[PDB]
Amino acid sequence: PQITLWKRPLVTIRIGGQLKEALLDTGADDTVLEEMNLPGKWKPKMIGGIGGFIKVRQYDQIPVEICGHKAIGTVLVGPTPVNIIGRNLLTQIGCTLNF
Amino acid sequence: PQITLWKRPLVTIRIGGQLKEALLDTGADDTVLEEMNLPGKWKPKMIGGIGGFIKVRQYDQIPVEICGHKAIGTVLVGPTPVNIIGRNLLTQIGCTLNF
Ligand SMILES: CC(C)(C)OC(=O)N[C@@H](Cc1ccccc1)[C@@H](O)C[N@@+](C)(Cc1ccccc1)NC(=O)c1ccccc1
Repeated sequence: PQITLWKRPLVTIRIGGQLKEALLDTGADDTVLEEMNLPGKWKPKMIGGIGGFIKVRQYDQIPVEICGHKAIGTVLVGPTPVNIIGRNLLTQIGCTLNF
Repeated sequence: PQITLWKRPLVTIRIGGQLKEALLDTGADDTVLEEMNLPGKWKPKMIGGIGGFIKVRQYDQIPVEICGHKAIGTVLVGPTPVNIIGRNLLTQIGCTLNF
């Protein structure tokens, strides 16, 4: 992976057998994804972003594929503009910032 | 830099004669700074994201120094809890995502 920023950093992910588009977003601590149905038990959570508070469903230990790299972790699902991959998963697959 | 993501990617920036800390953010299109007074003319704007929309003022042709590097361009000022360096400035300093 070398990704330059004249365009948004948008990738494909695979989750639950599904194919979605997501954004690699170094200023997000966490990963937040649009409304979907995922297996298992979930915890409610409120998260604050710059324009206010949103409400979320926490799922733990979920397998995702990002660009051919496999990861296992927490995913929050809720009312976000785009799909967001945050630092929790970016670190799993080996991502860094460079200059 | 090489910059890893175990924590938040905070750098030092200088604007005016001011010393600030700010986030390197590949998820941001634009550069969003905290409340300050700047030389020049500006226009208002509505920008949105997690939680909703804020109101902002657009300045053009601002010089900023970020980690030792010169950039020049557009900053948006308004009530953010955090200073974010977006892709408009990030490209000027040679910044890349790797993988
Ligand atoms: C999702 C969460 C809460 C984990 O992180 C963010 O929302 N991160 C912000 C930056 C930030 C950092 C620390 C505390 C609070 C906020 C951004 O990385 C999110 N981002 C880029 C999302 C986005 C992406 C594409 C288009 C729209 C929104 N920016 C914003 O949500 C945002 C909102 C209002 C104004 C400026 C930026």
